[PDB]
Amino acid sequence: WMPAYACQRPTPLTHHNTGLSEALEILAEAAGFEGSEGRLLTFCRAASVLKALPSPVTTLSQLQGLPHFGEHSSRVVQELLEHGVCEEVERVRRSERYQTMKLFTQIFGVGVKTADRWYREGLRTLDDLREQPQKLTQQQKAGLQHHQDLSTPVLRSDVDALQQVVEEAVGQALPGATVTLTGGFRRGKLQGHDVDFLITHPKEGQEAGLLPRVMCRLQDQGLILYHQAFERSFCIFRLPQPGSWKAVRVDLVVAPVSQFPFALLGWTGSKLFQRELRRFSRKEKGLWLNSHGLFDPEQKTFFQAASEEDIFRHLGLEYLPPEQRNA
DNA sequence: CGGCATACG
DNA sequence: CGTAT
DNA sequence: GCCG
Ligand SMILES: [Mg+2]
Ligand SMILES: [Mg+2]
Ligand code: NA
Repeated sequence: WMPAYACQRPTPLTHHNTGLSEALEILAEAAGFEGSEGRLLTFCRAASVLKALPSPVTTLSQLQGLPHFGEHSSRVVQELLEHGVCEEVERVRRSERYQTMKLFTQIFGVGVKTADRWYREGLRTLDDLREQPQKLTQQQKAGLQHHQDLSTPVLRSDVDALQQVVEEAVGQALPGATVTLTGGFRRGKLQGHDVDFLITHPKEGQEAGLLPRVMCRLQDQGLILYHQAFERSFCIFRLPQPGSWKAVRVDLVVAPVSQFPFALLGWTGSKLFQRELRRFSRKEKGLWLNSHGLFDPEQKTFFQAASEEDIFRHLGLEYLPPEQRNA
């Protein structure tokens, strides 16, 4: 009943196995901190299966036949069901490695490889990194300076304000250009760690060179605390607050209208959903999918899409609205 | 055992 | 290397 | 870690 790919089943934002999925995603995260991408994927997939179930898992037998549940993930669920706690998961939670790798990788500009190297050098805290800025990039200096604000969840109320100011700058950079909210908020999330916008123009070609014009105007308005021709911009915005302001991460992306459906789909996520979707496309349909298009390698042609619905149809998948892509 | 998504800055 | 879903 |  439960299909093997996450793109084949609706996954709502809230579900009936929150505790179980959160435990497996701890192990997925820890696997990533050790470079085990395969293990991370299995744990992520197993967690997502539980998100797609219609009711709580209460007995171990209810895992039989579910894809991506083998000896390891089943044993985690078993201990949680019997004792409300999984020893392996708790061991990871309190490990010095896990805590520090999580703290470091959540810095903007710091990846697993950088965090791992710093950990091997004996570094453990944010103040450790501040004491030696000689080893920090300009991006990492920005992420570290703003780390506190960036750890504060972005609210849906904040998003509307940002979209307004982005549209204002986009409108002056290219009259007629549109701004579309993507990312987790388009999937219905009420909070997020950043805001994701997709920019296009209904006249193919007019979007060329647009993002530098948008960025220059945003900076001149004093709204850019940090930014790097280009089509993706990873910014830190100055977001007004009552009597003050806070730093917020904002991603801006431009696509020509011909590619807009593919870019909307990819940037709406979830991350797991897109990986599963591209995996499904290649392995089950022999088609190559990315945020630019869908390629048939046999005929050497690109599928034209006018909508996300078109893309699901060309992949033989039932359509899923953004709110059901929370894999 | 091979594979595990796929881009851009 | 970082970033993004 | 799990699937095919
Ligand atoms: Mg986001
Ligand atoms: Mg983002
Ligand atoms: Na990071």
